Amino acid sequence: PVFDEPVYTVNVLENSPINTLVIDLNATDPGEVVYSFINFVSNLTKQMFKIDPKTGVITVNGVLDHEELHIHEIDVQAKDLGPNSIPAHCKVIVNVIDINDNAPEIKLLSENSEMVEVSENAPLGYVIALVRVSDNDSGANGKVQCRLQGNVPFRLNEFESFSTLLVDGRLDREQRDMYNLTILAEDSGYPPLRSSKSFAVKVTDL
Ligand SMILES: [Ca+2]
Ligand SMILES: [Ca+2]
Ligand SMILES: [Ca+2]
Ligand SMILES: [Ca+2]
Repeated sequence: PVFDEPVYTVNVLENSPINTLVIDLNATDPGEVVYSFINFVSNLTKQMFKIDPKTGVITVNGVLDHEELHIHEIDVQAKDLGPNSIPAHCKVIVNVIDINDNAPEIKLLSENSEMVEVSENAPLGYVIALVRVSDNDSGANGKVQCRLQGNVPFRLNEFESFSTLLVDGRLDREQRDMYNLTILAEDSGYPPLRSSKSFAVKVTDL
């Protein structure tokens, strides 16, 4: 036998259903030849794909997760039931294509994820905390954007790779003691997924 091509590359959606076709291989024609995997660069690759020993059809066999692994290399052979008979080999590269299956995570940089205080004497601009928003997806699906909600005497400041929670108002512990702030976040995949974190700011005099 001889595979039509030496190397094949196929795209497959992440989260593809079990039994999704990946590729139908061919190393003969008009059969007694036996298609099999002989190697699996990652050992994870072994649960993700099955192949029909008779037709050489590879199908999805477990849950394909882009965030777990992007790209699979499989080595396939074809061998006739034969007393003496050499195998044909090919490589099958499976690109697992990322979809937006991950909402944005919103992280506060403080020593606690709500316990977060300030002094009313802090001026216009005092960075009280740092927020980091992440998304495990790639590309647009993973580009995130966020925004403080309600209106309140703070504001977020937009940097590449992080945001800073400032004061934007005269504070005094007497007029307003606690606050409840909400951060809303949205990624740029389709459909856009979105996430939000509500967290407390307690004010002090010192
Ligand atoms: Ca075939
Ligand atoms: Ca995933
Ligand atoms: Ca994804
Ligand atoms: Ca996402």
